[PDB]
Amino acid sequence: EFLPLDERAFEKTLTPIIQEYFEHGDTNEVAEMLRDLNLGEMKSGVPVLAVSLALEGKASHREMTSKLLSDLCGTVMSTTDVEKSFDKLLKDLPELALDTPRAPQLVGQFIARAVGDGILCNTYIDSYKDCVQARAALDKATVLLSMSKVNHLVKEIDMLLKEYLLSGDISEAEHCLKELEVPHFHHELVYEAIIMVLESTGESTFKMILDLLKSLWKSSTITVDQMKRGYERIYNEIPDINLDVPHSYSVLERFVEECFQAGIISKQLRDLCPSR
Repeated sequence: EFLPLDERAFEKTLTPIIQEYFEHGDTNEVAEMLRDLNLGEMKSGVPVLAVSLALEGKASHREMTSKLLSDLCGTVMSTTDVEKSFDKLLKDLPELALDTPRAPQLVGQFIARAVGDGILCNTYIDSYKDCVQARAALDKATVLLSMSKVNHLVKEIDMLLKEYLLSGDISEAEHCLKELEVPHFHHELVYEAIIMVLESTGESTFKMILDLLKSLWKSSTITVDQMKRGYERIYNEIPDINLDVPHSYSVLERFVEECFQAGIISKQLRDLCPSR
């Protein structure tokens, strides 16, 4: 452990290096600067500082931090340093949550992405042993990783939806949805969401998808246009989907009717659904 004096000199020196990186994005520049600082056993403090700085910053700063961790590991910092970082990050989680209410989830994202970059191991989560917040972070990591087993936007929607089907958390799906900031492309969520409902087996996904759409409509998240666009896309492709996914029309017209009866689509949208 270190004295609060040396912890302050560390923060003071490193904050403008990290805060600047967020601005120039040059990972190599940071690498060189950290080399000249000749950090001893306080190397593991770099990912701790960078993550907590990122948490308090723009959404883009979190991705940038992940890249930084991946790049710095195996050059100026070992995997042991990185592991020690995430250990403390999970300990300081309740105090990080004070400044960033969603810290658990975002630390989950940091972990999963660290495992994906190979700077954390895939056995790190399972080998961790109080504190609900800490468990929240690990649970987010697991879900993100296991689900992870071009259309970048659709890929984000796919994962958003898959996560929602696993947890059933409307709020998490809605929040994470906005985070994407794509108001004129929510028709992509609707379309993709419906596809899952037709491809599903059992009345489980159907009911889930329906719930989500109802919630997202009432909270003014998915405007009429986006919502209408999504349905029109399905109605356009259903003669084809029918050919590959047995009884697609029957599922679709049950779904469209449920949505109309719940009052989330107009009579026009309902009526425009092909009967065949």
